Amino acid sequence: QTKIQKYAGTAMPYPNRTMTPFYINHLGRHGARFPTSRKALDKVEKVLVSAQQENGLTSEGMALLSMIRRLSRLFDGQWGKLSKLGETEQEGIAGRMIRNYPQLFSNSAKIEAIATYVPRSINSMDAFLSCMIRHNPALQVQRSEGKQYNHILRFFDLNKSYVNYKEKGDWLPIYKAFVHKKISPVPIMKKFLLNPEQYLDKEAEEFVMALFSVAAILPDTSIPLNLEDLFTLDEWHRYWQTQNLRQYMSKSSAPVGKMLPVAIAWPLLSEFIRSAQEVISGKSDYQANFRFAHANTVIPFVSLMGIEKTDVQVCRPDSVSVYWKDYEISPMAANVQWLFYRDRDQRIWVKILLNEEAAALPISTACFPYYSWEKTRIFFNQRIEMAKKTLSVF
Amino acid sequence: TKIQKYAGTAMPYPNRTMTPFYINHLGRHGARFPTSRKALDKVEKVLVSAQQENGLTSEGMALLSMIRRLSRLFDGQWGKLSKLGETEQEGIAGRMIRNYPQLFSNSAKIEAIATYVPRSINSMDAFLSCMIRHNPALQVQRSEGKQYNHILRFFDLNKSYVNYKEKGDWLPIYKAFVHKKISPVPIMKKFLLNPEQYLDKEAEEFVMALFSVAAILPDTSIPLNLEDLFTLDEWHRYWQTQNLRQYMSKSSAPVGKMLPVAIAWPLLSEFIRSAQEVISGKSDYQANFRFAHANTVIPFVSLMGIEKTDVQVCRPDSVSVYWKDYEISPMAANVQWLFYRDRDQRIWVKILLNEEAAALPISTACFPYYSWEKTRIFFNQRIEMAKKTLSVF
Ligand SMILES: O=P(O)(O)O[C@@H]1[C@@H](OP(=O)(O)O)[C@H](OP(=O)(O)O)[C@@H](O)[C@@H](OP(=O)(O)O)[C@H]1OP(=O)(O)O
Ligand SMILES: O=P(O)(O)O[C@@H]1[C@@H](OP(=O)(O)O)[C@H](OP(=O)(O)O)[C@@H](O)[C@@H](OP(=O)(O)O)[C@H]1OP(=O)(O)O
Ligand SMILES: O=P(O)(O)O[C@@H]1[C@@H](OP(=O)(O)O)[C@H](OP(=O)(O)O)[C@@H](O)[C@@H](OP(=O)(O)O)[C@H]1OP(=O)(O)O
Repeated sequence: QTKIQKYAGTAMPYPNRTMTPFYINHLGRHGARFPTSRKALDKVEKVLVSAQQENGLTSEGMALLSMIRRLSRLFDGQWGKLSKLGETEQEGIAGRMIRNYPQLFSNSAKIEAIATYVPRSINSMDAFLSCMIRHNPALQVQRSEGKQYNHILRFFDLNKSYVNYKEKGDWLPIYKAFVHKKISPVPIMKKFLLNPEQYLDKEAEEFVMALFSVAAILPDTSIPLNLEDLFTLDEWHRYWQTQNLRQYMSKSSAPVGKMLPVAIAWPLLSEFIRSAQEVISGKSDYQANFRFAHANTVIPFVSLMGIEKTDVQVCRPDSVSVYWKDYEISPMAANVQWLFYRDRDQRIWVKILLNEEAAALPISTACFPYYSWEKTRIFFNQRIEMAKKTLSVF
Repeated sequence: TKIQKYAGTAMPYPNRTMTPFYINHLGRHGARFPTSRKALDKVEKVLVSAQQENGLTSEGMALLSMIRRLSRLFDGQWGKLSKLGETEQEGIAGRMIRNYPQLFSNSAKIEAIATYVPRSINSMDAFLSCMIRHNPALQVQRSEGKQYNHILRFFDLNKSYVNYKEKGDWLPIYKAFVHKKISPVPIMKKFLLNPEQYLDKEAEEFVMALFSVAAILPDTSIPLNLEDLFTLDEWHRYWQTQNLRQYMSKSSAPVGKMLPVAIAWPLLSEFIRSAQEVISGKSDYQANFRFAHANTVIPFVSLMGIEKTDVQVCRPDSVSVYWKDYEISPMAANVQWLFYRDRDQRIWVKILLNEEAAALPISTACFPYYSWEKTRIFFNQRIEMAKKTLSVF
């Protein structure tokens, strides 16, 4: 996975991943998608279509105005859709799971899927379920979607306090200062604009952030276009750093968020344990529980489990880039899997996969990546209570 | 450079470019000459036998000559700290002076200990001379010898550990990993004619010996490369075997039942003590330094539980993914605890491994800065975990 791929952050595409378990517990962000709003593509368009009128585009400028006009037609009626690469990212995840754990899904295995009400959550579910059903049509499948799992998969919109922190919160003054410190527009304008001076300093940054925006998502759409040549590997690096810091402060352990963005996910960590505990006892015959949602679900959820490095509390804004990497945690199609195993002697082992790679918890095990479930369920129970007590503050 | 990392614990120290009141340090000595003529001897005898039999390739002969010259260049040098060794210490020292000059200012007192092995006495000397160069007013105490065996050479004093290290149950595991990972005849096709006449046992002993020679040459300051003797895939495969061996006999592999790690608690206990004394006012050192060996740093780091450096990996083919000896014990590998005293007078501590902030499985709100109380408590827990481990042996 290349540096420029990584600098896409949460817009990065899901990377390459070319005994038996008895239960699998899963949460997945939808795969590669289209841009969700024409906001960025329009700021770019109206600036460039201004300069052209005034006869003030560079040659590369008309180049960019071309593509942009193209991408406008290629994005028509597609806003928010999951992309063909998303369909593929999900079929691969599920395909791999089925090759890895065939016994788990053989015969009349019962599985269960939930998704938010959001069309591309549901298109993910369907992508996932199709592969499984075509590999084994004798699966038993419960499929469901809707506002009802909002408290589980969109808790980040139900918490009045978080909502307020996120809109007019304290991380904002730190993010704006960081953007001005890390991103100089004036070297990027004159690439496309004759006389970039008469553009306001504020509008220049509005334009250059929209431009990074348009470029960064472009690889997730499966369109042959590609605008990474727009920027030097260092512009992409500085830009990534302002967004890695935005994801981190609005959405994870940034000490400015006082743990509030992480705590709001305990309803989901709890359904995760419920789901499992029900299978380990017998109030559920489910081989699997799949859940499809969003980056805003995954990020706080991953931090609340305390998967190593994701819970890090870092006080210097420029250090965060070193210890917290959002393309590590929440690429496109980012997924958490718990795989439960019952060994000879009847003891339970859980293995946690972040994006199909073994995760570490700050609890012991003489059998890594396999942790004792007793230990784990207790550890997570510590985290949940420790989140309810931060939310009590609010 | 991936080739550099595959030297494993022979990889030269990587590139490294408010104020604490105390530094607690432990350093592996710098890049050194090979400590034994044994790999060089094996290689030579095999190619001398080849050429006495007309079994040598063109490149075969060019390796024989190379090997002969190296035997002359290693005469009397076995084990000595190399010029690059002196330098990397000067670096580590230089960088800690500049980052923390208030701590070494005025007549700061610093204490340095080394083990009786000359290469780690020279390492000390190089570190310390830079420190005195920059501030001659430093109060310096410098000692070394068998007196420190209990904390710098514990991998020799434990009777159970030595048995394990020489005939323990990691040996078959290792010997079969090398059998699967290392495929000789593609590597000796380059140096010998009819390389498939060589018995598999001797074929591996020579390719092992010959890797081991090209692994160390970059530490000797001898302007003579040898990575192109092996493809990058042979270096990988070879690194994995050496990485398994180091992990399994020196660190926290299940096969070893934490015994390779437990034997390091005297070192950890004394770190905390030297820090409690400075913190209490009993001592008033600015810094303690200690110069030992990878066999010291490996188990000491794992015993601290620095992140993933003590994973206990069930399956041997997975060890390279989760535990990398070149990240832990490069040449002149080192651990620093820097102690800070904030405005409420609480004591923070930041742990550096090879000069980069390490993570403890405890929690903190101002990472990399851990609460000392929380950290002292956690370490003492490990130290009692290791004592319980050593009472079952
Ligand atoms: O791609 P996602 O769904 O995992 O995260 C989106 C986020 O989506 P949503 O869950 O609030 O509908 C928001 O989308 P909208 O409110 O515009 O519908 C965010 O705005 C969007 O950020 P963006 O509009 O700058 O692309 C999130 O994607 P992100 O987490 O990569 O920033
Ligand atoms: O922190 P690690 O060493 O356990 O994993 C690194 C990875 O290191 P390596 O084992 O290939 O030397 C690479 O490091 P470099 O080749 O840049 O020296 C990866 O690039 C690095 O990803 P990053 O550059 O985005 O930090 C790995 O860290 P990661 O597993 O947290 O992504
Ligand atoms: O390089 P070090 O000193 O930090 O560790 C050595 C180890 O040396 P020592 O601590 O027992 O004196 C052993 O050396 P000797 O008993 O031959 O003096 C090991 O044999 C040596 O391994 P090697 O013979 O394959 O070079 C250790 O270095 P290593 O940790 O890179 O393997």
